[PDB]
Amino acid sequence: DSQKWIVFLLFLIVLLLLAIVFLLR
Amino acid sequence: SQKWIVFLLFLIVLLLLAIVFLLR
Amino acid sequence: DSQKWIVFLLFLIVLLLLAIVFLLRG
Amino acid sequence: DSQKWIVFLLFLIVLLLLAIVFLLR
Amino acid sequence: DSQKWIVFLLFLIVLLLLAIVFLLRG
Ligand SMILES: CCCCCCCCOCCOCCOCCOCCO
Ligand SMILES: CCCCCCCCOCCOCCOCCOCCO
Repeated sequence: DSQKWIVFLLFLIVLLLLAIVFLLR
Repeated sequence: SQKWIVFLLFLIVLLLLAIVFLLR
Repeated sequence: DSQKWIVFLLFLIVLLLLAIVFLLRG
Repeated sequence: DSQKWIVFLLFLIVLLLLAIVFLLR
Repeated sequence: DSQKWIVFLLFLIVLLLLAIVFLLRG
């Protein structure tokens, strides 16, 4: 399912943004 | 799936706004 | 439908990334 | 078509992220 | 299809964010 992969990639993007915020803070 | 995408995009917007505040 | 919501959120993301680019430049 | 606009916005996001990477590199 | 383009662009975004994290750590 393409939607499942889209959701998984968005979750990965959320994790990467969290890591970026932690690095900046 | 649409609700998941909307919720994750809202989280992304929140995190990007936090990054913008951190830069400034 | 949620498609308009997704489009609006992505537009907000584009604006935020533009702001990030502007802050990085100056 | 909303899918076309979603793809267009994602492409703009990719270009902006590439510009950010170039600025930070 | 449009779904394939969305998946490909999200994968590119993931790669770019990974590069950003690598730069921040480096
Ligand atoms: C849609 C934007 C294009 C995506 C960026 C890819 C190309 C980035 O390279 C641009 C080359 O221009 C040279 C930049 O000048 C040196 C960088 O520092 C100047 C900023 O103050
Ligand atoms: C759609 C693009 C997805 C691929 C991105 C993966 C990372 C490759 O992009 C690197 C961008 O950086 C540009 C060149 O790197 C900096 C070179 O100058 C630094 C010292 O010379």
